[PDB]
Amino acid sequence: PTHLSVDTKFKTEGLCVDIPGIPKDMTYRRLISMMGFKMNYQVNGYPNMFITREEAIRHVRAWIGFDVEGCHGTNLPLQLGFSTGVNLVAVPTPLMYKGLPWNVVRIKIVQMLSDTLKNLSDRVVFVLWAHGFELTSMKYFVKIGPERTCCLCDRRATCFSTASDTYACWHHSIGFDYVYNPFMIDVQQWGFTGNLQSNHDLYCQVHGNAHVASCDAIMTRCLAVHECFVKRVDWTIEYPIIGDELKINAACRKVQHMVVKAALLADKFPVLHDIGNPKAIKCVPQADVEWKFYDAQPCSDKAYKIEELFYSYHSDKFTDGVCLFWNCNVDRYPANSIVCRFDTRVLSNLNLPGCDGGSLYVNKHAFHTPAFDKSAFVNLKQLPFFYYSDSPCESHGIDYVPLKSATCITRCNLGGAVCRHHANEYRLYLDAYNMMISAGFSLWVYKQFDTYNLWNTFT
Ligand SMILES: COc1ccc2[nH]cc(CN(C)C)c2c1
Ligand SMILES: [Zn+2]
Ligand SMILES: [Zn+2]
Ligand SMILES: [Zn+2]
Repeated sequence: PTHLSVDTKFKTEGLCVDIPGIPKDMTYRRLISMMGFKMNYQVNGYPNMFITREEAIRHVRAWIGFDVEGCHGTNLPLQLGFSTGVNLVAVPTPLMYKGLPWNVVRIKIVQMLSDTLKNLSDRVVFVLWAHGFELTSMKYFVKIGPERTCCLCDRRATCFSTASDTYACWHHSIGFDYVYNPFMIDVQQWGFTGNLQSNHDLYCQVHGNAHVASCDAIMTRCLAVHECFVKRVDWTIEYPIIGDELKINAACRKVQHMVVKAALLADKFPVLHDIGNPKAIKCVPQADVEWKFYDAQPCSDKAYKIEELFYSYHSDKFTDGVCLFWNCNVDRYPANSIVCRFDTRVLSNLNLPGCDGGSLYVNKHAFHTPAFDKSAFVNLKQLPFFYYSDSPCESHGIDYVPLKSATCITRCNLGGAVCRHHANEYRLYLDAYNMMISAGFSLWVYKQFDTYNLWNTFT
């Protein structure tokens, strides 16, 4: 059970309005043949054009919703819509382009897919709600054959050039005109009742239907994301490294230790309530405080209601001490909290568009995160940058320039002059802090938090 067999059945009911008379008995093999393609009994790494739900999940970063709406079928012009918000018009002779022949439209499709997927995936997965036109229009922009490598690098081939007879990946396809060996999945095969809008609108209110091909392409990918990442959650799937994944995770650990440690020194809470990751360890292991853990898995649909996390009768008195919500999304945080909430609006290679305002954050694992809402932090304020260190001033073992900063809470800075060791550690921590903030994370803390209370922790 590795790939989707070509001898698997394909439900043709959704295709009979664009293709009337389509036989009820259909296999993927017969479908691909009908689409104008020949697999020629090729055991060269491309066993089927269509892929399984399991394979689609592993290749989520390659997902591009695709829809084709007839404007007027070799006689009539077609509207090609993609989840990128692009709308191209092909002639046979919400960015809306005018009518142009297939030879020029295929060039634009290559450029668009390459600019979208070069820093995301090694392929493309056309996410369909197949009705006919999208499948029968693929022979005009897709070429297939054995698995190949790029003519300028070692990545797999994703494009083909009829001008130079060569193959390229998304990084080196400038001037390329055919999509080489794409993948696709028909969401309609998963067994649904009713049309795309009825199913999409059951879960999402952010994507509307404007009756343009790209709106359907958007609702299609959004629905597929809901079914595989919102209602069904598999955190055992590993995702390859494509960016600053390691620096981001490392920074999150350094920032959490710093924030939680300084908070316990400034206000000296008797007890900390650790609400979140059931696998969690104390982020500040040498703290005087009482560490109480409460298990909560990452919510993928709606943010937890603070009433169901705390009430229904644990210290029970969460009001005593401080609550720590590190990536645990709740509707409204109590006033005595320390919070790290991911901002779903962040633009990055790790963050993919989500369902109902949420985003799919892919860093080692896929986490669909509910929509960012600034009203959840009414009882808190944003946590400002600060660097704290009780460690001794001792350099050990990189060229220096004296550091002058009001946010370097150290004994040397208290004494008037920042030592080389704390200036080195401050600059590194500020880099990790900036890395984390830029990745989309947001820090919030109780209103009474004041870094001025850290200066007397050295006497
Ligand atoms: C710790 O961060 C990551 C992020 C993405 C990753 N993909 C593969 C690995 C390897 N890991 C299992 C050690 C990974 C780690
Ligand atoms: Zn290449
Ligand atoms: Zn949606
Ligand atoms: Zn120092």
